[PDB]
Amino acid sequence: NLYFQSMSTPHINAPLDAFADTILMPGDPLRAKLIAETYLENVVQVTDVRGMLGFTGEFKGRKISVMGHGMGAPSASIYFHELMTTYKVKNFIRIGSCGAIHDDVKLKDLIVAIGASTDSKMNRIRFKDNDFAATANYNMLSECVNTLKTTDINYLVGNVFSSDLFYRPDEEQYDMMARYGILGVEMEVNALYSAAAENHCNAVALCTVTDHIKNHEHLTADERRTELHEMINVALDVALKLPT
Amino acid sequence: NLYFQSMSTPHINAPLDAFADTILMPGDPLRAKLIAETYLENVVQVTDVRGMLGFTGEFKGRKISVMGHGMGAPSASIYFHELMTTYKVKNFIRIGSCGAIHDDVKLKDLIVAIGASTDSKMNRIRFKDNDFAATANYNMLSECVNTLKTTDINYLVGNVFSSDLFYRPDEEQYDMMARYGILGVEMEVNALYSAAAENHCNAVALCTVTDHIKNHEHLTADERRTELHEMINVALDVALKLPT
Amino acid sequence: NLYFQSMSTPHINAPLDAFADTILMPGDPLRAKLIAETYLENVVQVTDVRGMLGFTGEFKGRKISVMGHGMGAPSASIYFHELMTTYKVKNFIRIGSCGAIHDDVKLKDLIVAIGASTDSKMNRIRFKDNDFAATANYNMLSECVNTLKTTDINYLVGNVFSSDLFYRPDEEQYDMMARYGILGVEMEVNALYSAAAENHCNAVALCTVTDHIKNHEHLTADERRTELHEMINVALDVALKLPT
Amino acid sequence: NLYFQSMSTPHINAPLDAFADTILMPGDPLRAKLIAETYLENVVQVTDVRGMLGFTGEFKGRKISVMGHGMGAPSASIYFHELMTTYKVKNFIRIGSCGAIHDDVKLKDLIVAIGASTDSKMNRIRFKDNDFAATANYNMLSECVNTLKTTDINYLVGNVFSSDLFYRPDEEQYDMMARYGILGVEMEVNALYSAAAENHCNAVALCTVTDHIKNHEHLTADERRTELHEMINVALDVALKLPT
Amino acid sequence: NLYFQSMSTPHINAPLDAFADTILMPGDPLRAKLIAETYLENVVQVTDVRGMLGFTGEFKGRKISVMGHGMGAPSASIYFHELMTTYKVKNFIRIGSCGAIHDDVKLKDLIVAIGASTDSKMNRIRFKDNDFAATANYNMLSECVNTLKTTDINYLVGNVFSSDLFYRPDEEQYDMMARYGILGVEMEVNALYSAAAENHCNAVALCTVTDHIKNHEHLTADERRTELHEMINVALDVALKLPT
Amino acid sequence: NLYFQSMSTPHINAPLDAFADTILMPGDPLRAKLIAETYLENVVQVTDVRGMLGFTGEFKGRKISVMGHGMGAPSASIYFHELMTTYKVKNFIRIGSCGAIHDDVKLKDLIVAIGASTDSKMNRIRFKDNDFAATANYNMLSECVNTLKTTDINYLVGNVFSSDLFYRPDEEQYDMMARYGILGVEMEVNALYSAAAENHCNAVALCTVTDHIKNHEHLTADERRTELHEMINVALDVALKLPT
Repeated sequence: NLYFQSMSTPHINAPLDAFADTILMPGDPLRAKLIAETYLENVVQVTDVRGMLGFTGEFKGRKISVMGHGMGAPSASIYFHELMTTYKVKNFIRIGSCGAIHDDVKLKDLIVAIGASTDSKMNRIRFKDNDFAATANYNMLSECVNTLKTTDINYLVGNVFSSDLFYRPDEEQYDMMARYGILGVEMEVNALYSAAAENHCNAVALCTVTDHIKNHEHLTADERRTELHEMINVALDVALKLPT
Repeated sequence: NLYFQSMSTPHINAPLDAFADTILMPGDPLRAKLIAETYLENVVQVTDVRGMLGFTGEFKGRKISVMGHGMGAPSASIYFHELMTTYKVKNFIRIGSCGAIHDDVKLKDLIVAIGASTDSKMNRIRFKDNDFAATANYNMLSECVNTLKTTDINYLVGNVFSSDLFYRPDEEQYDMMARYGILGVEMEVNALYSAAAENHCNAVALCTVTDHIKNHEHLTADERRTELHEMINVALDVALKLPT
Repeated sequence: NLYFQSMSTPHINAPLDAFADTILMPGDPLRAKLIAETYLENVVQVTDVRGMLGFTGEFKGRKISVMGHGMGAPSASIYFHELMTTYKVKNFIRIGSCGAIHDDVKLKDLIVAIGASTDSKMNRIRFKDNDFAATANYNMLSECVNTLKTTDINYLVGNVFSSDLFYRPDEEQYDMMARYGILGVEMEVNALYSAAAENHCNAVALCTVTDHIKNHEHLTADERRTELHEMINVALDVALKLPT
Repeated sequence: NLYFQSMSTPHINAPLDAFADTILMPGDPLRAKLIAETYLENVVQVTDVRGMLGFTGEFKGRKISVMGHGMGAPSASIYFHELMTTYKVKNFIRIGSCGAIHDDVKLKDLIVAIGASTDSKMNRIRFKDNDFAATANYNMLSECVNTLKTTDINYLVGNVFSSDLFYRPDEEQYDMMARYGILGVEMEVNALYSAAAENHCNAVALCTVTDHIKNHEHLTADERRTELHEMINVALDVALKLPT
Repeated sequence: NLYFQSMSTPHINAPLDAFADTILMPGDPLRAKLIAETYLENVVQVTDVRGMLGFTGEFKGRKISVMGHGMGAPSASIYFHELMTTYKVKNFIRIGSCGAIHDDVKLKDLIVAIGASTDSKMNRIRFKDNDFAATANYNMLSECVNTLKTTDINYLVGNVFSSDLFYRPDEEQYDMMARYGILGVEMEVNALYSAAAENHCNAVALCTVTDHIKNHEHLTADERRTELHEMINVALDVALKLPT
Repeated sequence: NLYFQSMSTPHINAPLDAFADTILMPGDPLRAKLIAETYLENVVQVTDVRGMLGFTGEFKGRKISVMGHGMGAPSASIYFHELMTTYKVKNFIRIGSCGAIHDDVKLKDLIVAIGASTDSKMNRIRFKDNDFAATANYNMLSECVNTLKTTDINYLVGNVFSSDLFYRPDEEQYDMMARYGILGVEMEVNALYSAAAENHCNAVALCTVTDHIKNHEHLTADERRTELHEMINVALDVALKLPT
């Protein structure tokens, strides 16, 4: 069975057995490396195509993977597709950052995304120009909240907006987003939840409020480190509670 | 203060104080009447404009309202808007029915809707042609699941599709919906969740699988009665657990 | 032939023979009841599912039906579909109300709708995203005008706008509608004319200007009663002139 | 007042007073010439920019104009705009041809267009992506039918589809058009009715069924001449009945 | 072979052999006539249906055709389709005019169109609602620039915007066009480049800046004559360099 | 001037002076590194945020940069925006790969992209839902062709399709693309050309045909190396010919 022994994907160079059932994914592959090296035991780097580093190790006796997805729906969707099909990964926790768009949401809040609005056309293309509701797996959402209830993290459970556009002419659309309940803006949650729906996989996303777009305030580099730690402690706790 | 003493809305003829903080809404105003008369104590019919009956009574010492919303997003949205603004209702439980579109979903399953896809243009109009994620309030979603865990009801927590179209030429779009995880098809959940987002209100929807569109099977009238009872016992239990 | 003897639809509980060839439909089922009880002889209530009351009686020796369609295109379309197929009703007169959007249109004007613009996606879905022209049956339109010429009613023959949205943030879109000739705004005319086109049925709509959105003026309750009477006298006169 | 004495438009080189209140417009400027020279007395050619010939003469003591509009909505709209503004023409009769798309419509039928569907984006651009109902002036529509009732012409009063596309890969969309009541396909009626709505002008369109797209049959050249004559006799009769 | 001996198209009445391999097309058929009569030897008028004049003659020993395409994408597309199929014309040079929308572009500049944006729906209809890039044939583009380098003409190589709308309410969209690099506005370049893509034909467009929409300035009639001459000298030079 | 001395962007950690006027960008940052280390002299790695490596060095006495842009329009657009604004880079050569969709295009062909179609919504969002023509800078396009004419590379100058979707259900849309002249499919050319239009920058893209989607054939790893070398020799030759 050489064809299968040597099987990989165009964007991942891991052998087929290399990933855990559960994966944590930030956008930044260097953050994936920092996470794996800091929190996991017996770590192996399993993929590095295009510098998109992925790792598998153990946490408290459970196999866990960590890998970058890159920026934006089209990049993220490629890795989600390949992981959910070829590599048979089941559970996905996006560990992200977002920008707040209203003073009621504060720097250092942790958003647990029930759903994700978007300005991508990808779902319209696949879904006959209907509005696709991109939502989290309930069990993973609930596990996140149950872990968070045991912490001092200020968290919010609601919707994000996943945009193709990092740069925009002005803040007018941001005010409209806030009017209709959007808690923060980022780029890959809608893609994760949509890919998970297609592939019968389970997904949730945590997004630290690292920047306040409306208030023009930003966490320091050190503050980002602190809040990353809070989010990873939560994510790993959730991973440990998922069935095997 | 006569103007306020006599205030009402064009589609609701209740005085301003007439509703509870929490309302159960089926599509059918006669079902609202059956529910109020069966389950509530000290019931008052508070509105009847256009035959769209609404009621307020008590259950286990808590004030509860029950009212019909009619069929389809544009009808339902009118009542949601008026209730969430003028009448200051906070919490909404849609108590609905849906059609299943895949053999994995069974007649008598109870769908707890995390989100709702749609084919309405209403959100595109209000949201600059972006994709609006219409999702449930987490706390109400979780309370539903926590109540359901104490029962023998077969329930599923996932997405519905809210269509403007009851009648369609064929089942092709239904197969696409199922491919991407849609559990059932109905008409008003997306509108409820979208109105709740606009108005900072809290909403969830329960939908009994009363019909299987793909399998061509249907609950009997008596079976519908049975499953209605299961859903109302759950909804009232959730209402009692909500803050006051 | 028991299956046919007992045939009905999910939203109408009338036997198959219960309706006339010609039906008058307001949105409000209680208005349908008022009309039937006031103007028709030998009246039978033939349907009451969801409180959506329908009636059949006689006027000047001709069988006439009257029934509510509910609010908005998706609700109205369901009843139109079921009436035009299962119950084989041929001729439809929507007897409605609308809001004016320019001072040239006056309270108490009666709009005879040649056509209906819309913001619904329903026609785009069925019509390959083309612009569907939703227009009246000429013979019924002409009969309306020929009856109206024998009265003192101030009437206008032109276009309405059928919206999914009763509530809007501001009057900007209303000014655009008026710029391009829209005479009034309501919710179900486009659906009626589109269903009639699909089903080879004949339709027209009369809409009393009961409210002036731009001028912020409204008919009194008594004035609404008066203008209803004028519209029903016209509609019944038209029904009597239609072929049998 | 030299600026006004010499005023014209970029696509019409007539002095400002040169047109009648009522204009007949075919697509083909050579047909406009044939019509003017055959039917009108005291004819003057008033414009010839780009070969788009226009004429003014008298019929039975009334001033009448005749001018080509060219092919397609963007060409036709330019001439309609300039005529309805600068030259203050009030009444417009498009005298056109169309292709039938169902065996129920016959070669030599004359379609009187109540409305016109389309695949142009022009109205969506001007009308906030709503569906604009492009319909005829009722009085002109009724005058057409009243004249036609005095003839042996087989006529139909209903909807046309105005397409940007003369050439299409196959007849699939044509079958959809017929399913929803479209009587014939042409290119400029929607533009005429939309321009007339914008400019408070009065318009109607007559379209001879000269070709049957579905049946693959075509009028001979001589037959086209015959049916042109029938349509012009009707159009001129209608023009004479319009107020001055 | 009488059927082929007598073959023509509904909008062109030329025999099948009547056109050259290379055609120059302005919008205005009278300009086509002026060009043919001024520059070509041994000229024959080969078509005149609807006044849309076309000609074939010789320039410096090469056969060249010249013909009008009319105004707007739907008119132009018909002639392009018929020429590129039935009449087997290979090379197309649109010789047009455009309006400038920014002070950096000057009256008398000659725009060589690499590409053409648009507001037509025609490509969306044919191309599954994707964005079709309508671009020039490289070899013809390069030949244009190589000829222009030998002149004193101020030329620019970039993008035009082909609109269905000659008349617009204001200049807001024009400022957006300029923000994103559009050099001038006209109506038929996108259609030419799209038809050429469909039919494996080779196309380029030259557009004289005859009007400055933003600056409100216009070439005189005599100046238009001068710049026409410059453009035709360039176009004919390019035609002579194309393979046979 | 410390604020400017220390200025950088959220996705690039280079000092402001670190880039050349001209940059070569593949998707893969490891390919950028291979290119810089193989072809450039005096190389400095100037940025490495998120592993998105960029470099500046010299080739034949000219400063040249090389940097990865990541996968897909939203990722690529971020780097293009930051380079074209903050870092004042003027000239951009995308050095990419694409998949062919028709047997007429061969493995190892080098496509020089005049334009790029797309299925992204990004341009529709910024451009009022018009069709934006995303095209190359003519001078850079011509320099590419003039260099290629001096080689044995089989090259084609035409259009690519830039998709958000790497994975699709079937090849139906690919056949439509080929019908209308698309030479290959990739993900970032449209974004590059659109960003360059916004920012008055100059761009071109070369895409090696490394895979044939329709024929199901693929270059070997060694063959990819060979064709990369051919493309870089061309790109550097073009960079040397650009003004300073």
